[PDB]
Amino acid sequence: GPFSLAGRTAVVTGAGSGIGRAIAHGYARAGAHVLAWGRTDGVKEVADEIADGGGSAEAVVADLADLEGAANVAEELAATRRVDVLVNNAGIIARAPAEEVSLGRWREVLTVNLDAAWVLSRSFGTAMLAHGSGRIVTIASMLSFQGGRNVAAYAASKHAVVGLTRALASEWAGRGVGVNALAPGYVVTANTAALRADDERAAEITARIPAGRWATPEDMVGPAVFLASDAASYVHGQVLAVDGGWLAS
Amino acid sequence: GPFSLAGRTAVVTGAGSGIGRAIAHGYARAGAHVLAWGRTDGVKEVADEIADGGGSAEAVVADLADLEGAANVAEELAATRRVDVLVNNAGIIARAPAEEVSLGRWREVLTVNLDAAWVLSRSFGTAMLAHGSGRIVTIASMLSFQGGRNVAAYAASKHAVVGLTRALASEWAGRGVGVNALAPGYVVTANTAALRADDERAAEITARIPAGRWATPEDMVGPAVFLASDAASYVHGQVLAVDGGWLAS
Amino acid sequence: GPFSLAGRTAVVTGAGSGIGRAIAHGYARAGAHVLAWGRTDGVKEVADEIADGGGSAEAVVADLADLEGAANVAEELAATRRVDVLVNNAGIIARAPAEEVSLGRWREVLTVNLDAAWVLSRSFGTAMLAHGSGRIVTIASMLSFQGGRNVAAYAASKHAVVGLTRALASEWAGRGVGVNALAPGYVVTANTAALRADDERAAEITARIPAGRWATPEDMVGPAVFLASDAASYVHGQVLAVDGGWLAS
Amino acid sequence: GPFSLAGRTAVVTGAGSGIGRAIAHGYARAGAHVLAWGRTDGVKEVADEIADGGGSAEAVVADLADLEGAANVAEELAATRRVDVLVNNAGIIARAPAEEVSLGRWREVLTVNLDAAWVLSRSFGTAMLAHGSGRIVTIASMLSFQGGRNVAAYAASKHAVVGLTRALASEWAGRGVGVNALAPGYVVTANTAALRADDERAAEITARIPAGRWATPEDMVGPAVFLASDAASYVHGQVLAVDGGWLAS
Ligand SMILES: NC(=O)c1ccc[n+]([C@@H]2O[C@H](COP(=O)([O-])OP(=O)(O)OC[C@H]3O[C@@H](n4cnc5c(N)ncnc54)[C@H](OP(=O)(O)O)[C@@H]3O)[C@@H](O)[C@H]2O)c1
Ligand SMILES: NC(=O)c1ccc[n+]([C@@H]2O[C@H](COP(=O)([O-])OP(=O)(O)OC[C@H]3O[C@@H](n4cnc5c(N)ncnc54)[C@H](OP(=O)(O)O)[C@@H]3O)[C@@H](O)[C@H]2O)c1
Ligand SMILES: NC(=O)c1ccc[n+]([C@@H]2O[C@H](COP(=O)([O-])OP(=O)(O)OC[C@H]3O[C@@H](n4cnc5c(N)ncnc54)[C@H](OP(=O)(O)O)[C@@H]3O)[C@@H](O)[C@H]2O)c1
Ligand SMILES: NC(=O)c1ccc[n+]([C@@H]2O[C@H](COP(=O)([O-])OP(=O)(O)OC[C@H]3O[C@@H](n4cnc5c(N)ncnc54)[C@H](OP(=O)(O)O)[C@@H]3O)[C@@H](O)[C@H]2O)c1
Repeated sequence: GPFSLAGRTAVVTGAGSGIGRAIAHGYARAGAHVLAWGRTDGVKEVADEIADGGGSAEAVVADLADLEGAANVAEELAATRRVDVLVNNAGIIARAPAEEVSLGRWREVLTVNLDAAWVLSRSFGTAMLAHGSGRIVTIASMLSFQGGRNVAAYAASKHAVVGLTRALASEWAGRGVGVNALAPGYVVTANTAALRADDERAAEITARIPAGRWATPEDMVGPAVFLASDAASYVHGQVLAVDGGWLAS
Repeated sequence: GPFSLAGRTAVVTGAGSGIGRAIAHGYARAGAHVLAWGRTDGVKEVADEIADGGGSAEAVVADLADLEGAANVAEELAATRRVDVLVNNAGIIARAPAEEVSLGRWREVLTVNLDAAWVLSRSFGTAMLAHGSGRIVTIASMLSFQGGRNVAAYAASKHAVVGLTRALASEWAGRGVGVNALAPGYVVTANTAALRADDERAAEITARIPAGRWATPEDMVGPAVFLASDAASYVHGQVLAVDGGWLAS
Repeated sequence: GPFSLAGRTAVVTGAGSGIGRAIAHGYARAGAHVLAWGRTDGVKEVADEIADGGGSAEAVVADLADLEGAANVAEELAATRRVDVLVNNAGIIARAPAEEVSLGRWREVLTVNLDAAWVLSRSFGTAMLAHGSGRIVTIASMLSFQGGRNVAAYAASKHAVVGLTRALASEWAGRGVGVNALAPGYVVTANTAALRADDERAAEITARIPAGRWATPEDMVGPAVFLASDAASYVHGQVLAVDGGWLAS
Repeated sequence: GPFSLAGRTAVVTGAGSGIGRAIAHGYARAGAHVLAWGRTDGVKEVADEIADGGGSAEAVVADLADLEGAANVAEELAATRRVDVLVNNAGIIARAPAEEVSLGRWREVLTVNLDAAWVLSRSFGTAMLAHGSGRIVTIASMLSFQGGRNVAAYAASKHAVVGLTRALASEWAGRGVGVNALAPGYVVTANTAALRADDERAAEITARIPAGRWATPEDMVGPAVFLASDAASYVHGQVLAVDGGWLAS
């Protein structure tokens, strides 16, 4: 089908839990061979889950905070395999008023959210250019469009990956590489645990989401498959928000 | 299926040619019963094509420039059927320097591009609210985001339908009606024949499109099906550009 | 100075009260001769206020709901005077759930908010093109970017004037006519009386505005003068939001 | 005066040439005491120009590529003065296809364009919060909104500073610190010399600019003064494009 990922090989970062894990499973169900990339061996679980369900997968363990090491691993893979799809999902958020953010903490967020996404995009994207086709989907955020509260480095980094998306689409679309972003709204995962623990804040958020409910990681799967599939072949340099109407509120 | 329209009934306006015709066909292939709505009997041919192609379709003939008439037809269809999906595709464009635009010509563009989309959205949308479920997809444009040249009324109308998309999503998402837009880039259709008449203007446009080619109507089908399907159930109030990277250039 | 409007003649619509009245006064203080355009004779008051303060002004009474009449008046003026600046401020908002909006009420909002702005822009803009310079500033809205609640026609119309702004800037910037928009956030005026009367809604809004306070009409003056002045001579087709940070929240 | 900077102290980075130099001068003319911050002693010349031009200015020499050093300098200046305005203008650009971009070159761009703006904003901003008042204006770019060509790191960095602008505005507006950005279009400066080296590339750009001309650094001054003045006191979290209509084309 036009929505099929049969015959593709997809790398999905931060595949150990949350949105990444759901996308890894979803891609496998869609027919892709999945490289689940994670920071710890716990991603081997996911690879096993996929296998035990009839799917095709394997684990990659490499800490994206280590850019040099990440680049080595990605280049190895890009050369060793025909990777058709990259999903830049790994990300971290640090909540603290701007005045209190140390340079170290600012850089830590930017390293994983932006720099690593760049390193992987460059590595796998360069091989995609050589094969005449590929897709790269980066997980963005509501904070790719808005400032939020107490997450300045996060907001900067999430705006940044949208710039990276547009730049790479501009340069690479004509050579068969489709680069886009998927911006989740408010999703029930570990990254929002502290947020949801604040009853008042969580109620404020919920009241504002037009759909009236937070997302599950599964809500991100349909759109992630779409963006990696033939069905999105003329879609380039876009950010598709999956946010229950948040950006319209 | 996550991307299936099996069991749905869809109304597609401007279904007689170009983008609407392609969407009508694609929706039928995805399992929808299609009500092909057009201004002339030409749309009966489309329903017939879909028919002996193995699909399910009927034709609706009604001039969207007649809003009172359009409302009557939409309301009756909404009351005698269960219409799950509406695609607002009918649109016209008038090219002329803004200084030369008569009020009548301004009005003619807004009536079809904006007012008619409103009347149909209100009519089918009201019934969707009662059924607890539905999707509305409006065909926007690059000129929903930029000014272009010699198309002031068109740009105004295409920004306006994005505003409408956002307003209805904000109001209706929480009641199960998913309202979104699809913004085509430059597409080979009767609507751009006058534009492409000038080979130099055409090539100038192509040079600017990152993908290096104009779209065909078929390029709009995958995204149109996605936005009407279960895979997009948390997508609300969004404008998905299908534009070969234009907006990123 | 670069921020001076000395020697200019400015038309300001909806100048009888609120944002328009404050802009009329502000422009006069900046040195412009002001044509205060209103729906009723109450705008003669404003013209008198300006005069009694040492400024230069006069009243224009013409109901913008009457497009034909508006066009006659604007064309008369455009030919009779050297109008350097037009501020399209007149506007109406009608709050009601979308399902309940009649076609008549939809059209009423679009007529004043969009059609009239177009008629005046075309009339005065055409004369500006002939004189080799001019500015047009249209009052937009937060609902030029977002859907809001219970104001679908308003949102459509306010998105639309942003399209009109971009289109006219695209066509006319090179011939000396600077066309831009000013998008107010939440302002204490008659148009928000019903909103502010709802204690809970008003508190919701206030909590969301980062600056922590609603705007006064006076908050719009500095930006309106800026956009009409030599200081903004390379600013074209932009929407400057004056919103206390609303769009960043 | 609504547009006066009389009695203010302003720090302008990259003040040695181009846009920064022009802003330094314009701020001085508007009555500000200017701290012209540059990487080399060249900026002492600027302070001297301002001086015998009748203005008030000092020079600060500090390489923004050295973030630990930049932080020390900014913190000391913030503690020993009352700095009312910060203009983050220092920026660099590196042109090269993304496939050819080394991690070091990527980092060099982000360090100056993003990280340094962060360090200074945090340093001066913290003191502004304590004084209950301040303005921060960051120089963004067209590539804060589009991908451009052969400038992936630059586009990422310029989107990022918009994210930062929005985050700080969201957090700080309610405490009297107005944080905004100014996005120049194509400007005749050393930063675009390599671009303009090719007369055909230059003319191609000009053809696309609605205003029909590239900007000069002086085109940025009026908007820069506006954003730092009382006239913009309700403007928060905004990016004002000064681009001859580029973004509308
Ligand atoms: N949840 C939301 O509402 C929301 C909204 C907007 C955007 N997003 C984005 O969506 C993405 C998915 O995250 P999530 O929501 O699903 O939260 P999550 O599952 O709880 O955590 C995200 C994943 O990133 C991984 N990761 C972090 N640093 C890594 C590193 N240096 N190397 C390799 N992997 C690393 C985590 O693995 P480890 O735990 O082992 O470190 C984890 O698997 C993130 O980029 C996030 O920013 C989420
Ligand atoms: N082509 C592009 O590059 C582009 C870009 C952005 C958006 N769009 C939009 O895509 C949509 C489809 O246009 P198209 O490109 O596919 O060209 P098209 O082949 O001419 O499609 C437009 C259709 O609208 C129908 N229509 C016009 N007025 C009508 C009315 N009063 N009542 C009922 N139907 C009416 C036309 O039917 P009749 O032939 O009988 O009049 C025609 O079938 C439009 O909204 C258009 O604005 C196109
Ligand atoms: N207040 C906000 O928060 C906000 C936010 C976004 C945008 N805006 C826009 O800012 C603009 C200013 O309005 P406002 O806030 O200052 O409210 P307002 O002063 O209470 O009312 C606006 C003005 O529009 C005039 N007007 C309406 N219809 C007219 C017509 N057919 N012909 C001539 N004049 C007409 C009104 O005059 P009459 O009363 O005599 O009819 C009135 O003077 C509006 O376009 C509004 O949409 C306001
Ligand atoms: N020109 C355009 O079309 C355009 C468009 C959008 C944005 N911008 C932005 O406008 C700003 C100004 O650039 P410009 O156009 O005026 O060209 P410019 O004349 O080269 O200005 C850039 C300045 O940044 C300074 N700088 C670079 N690295 C520095 C460092 N590590 N520490 C301290 N200062 C440093 C440079 O000083 P040195 O000479 O000593 O290195 C230079 O004076 C930049 O942010 C730029 O990205 C320009």
